[PDB]
Amino acid sequence: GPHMPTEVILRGYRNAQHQYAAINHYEQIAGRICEDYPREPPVESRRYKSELRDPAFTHRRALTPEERAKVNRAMSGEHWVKVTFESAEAADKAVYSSPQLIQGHLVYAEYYKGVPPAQDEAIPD
Repeated sequence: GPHMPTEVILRGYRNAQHQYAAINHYEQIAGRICEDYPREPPVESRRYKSELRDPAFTHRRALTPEERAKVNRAMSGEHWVKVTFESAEAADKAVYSSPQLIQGHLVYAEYYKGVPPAQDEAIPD
């Protein structure tokens, strides 16, 4: 069925330096995450961050209007991040798979319900 971008909270990782691992792992197991967050550890620099979208400056995937609207609703804390899966099916896989063990922490995936998590906290396994 037609892809409808679907927002999910990923939460419980050790600290903000572990956000990349939550995103990489859940993207790999569930499907594309539309945000341009890092998927590599911040142990050393890898890539320049740019918010340009002009194709004279980037040939990275152009977001659809529906994807862009949700990606622009950026939300995160120290131990959580809101992501936009490209489809409802991907979001459902993430939620079914939750929690996942990521660098010694249980990282939960929950549908976004209009509010941030009440607690911004790590969940050591």
